Amino acid sequence: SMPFPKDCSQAMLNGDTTSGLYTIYLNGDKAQALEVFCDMTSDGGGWIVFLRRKNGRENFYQNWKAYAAGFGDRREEFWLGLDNLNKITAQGQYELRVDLRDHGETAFAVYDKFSVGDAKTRYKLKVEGYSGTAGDSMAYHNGRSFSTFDKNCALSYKGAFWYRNCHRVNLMGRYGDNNHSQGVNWFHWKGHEHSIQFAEMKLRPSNFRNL
Repeated sequence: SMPFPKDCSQAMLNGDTTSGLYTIYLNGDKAQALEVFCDMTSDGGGWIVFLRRKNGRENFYQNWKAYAAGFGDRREEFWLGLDNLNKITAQGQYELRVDLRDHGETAFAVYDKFSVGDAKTRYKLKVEGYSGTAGDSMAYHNGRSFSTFDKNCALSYKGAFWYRNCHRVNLMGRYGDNNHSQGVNWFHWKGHEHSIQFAEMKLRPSNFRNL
């Protein structure tokens, strides 16, 4: 086992194959512990989950400081925090996976390269290298800074995202809201008038697949 694993791939390689809560250590530094939910089962496991939608119990219409820091219950609905995502994606080359489920149907999207910039970039999104079945709805958002109501698409739709004008992905939107563009949307799978019941975003090293 590795003593201060820096992501869920190094915690899974430590022999922990059950999904749940794990401690990771940013930059492998024992003074930078972060509790994360690891998905150890999807496509070989080793994923840090950073967004979960599943029941509408948590409020995702939150401000900049909340999106920077993280909020929620990591075993249920939560957002890991943009500062954490920047620090994790700075450790090496990471891939993004999105898992979606709605009324028994499932879809996914993977991006071979995924990073989140620092606060001076307003947590700029980078995604490249799509594969999947949900449709490449993140391409529209590539390169964009993050936006909240207090830093307007986030106000108009009462969510938060790397908005453009405004979105094809809205996974921090209003739970269960099928009004156009208001809900948990992945446009190229279910459009703008269907809020998705279950969604997770997660990341792991891109070289995991053959490490």
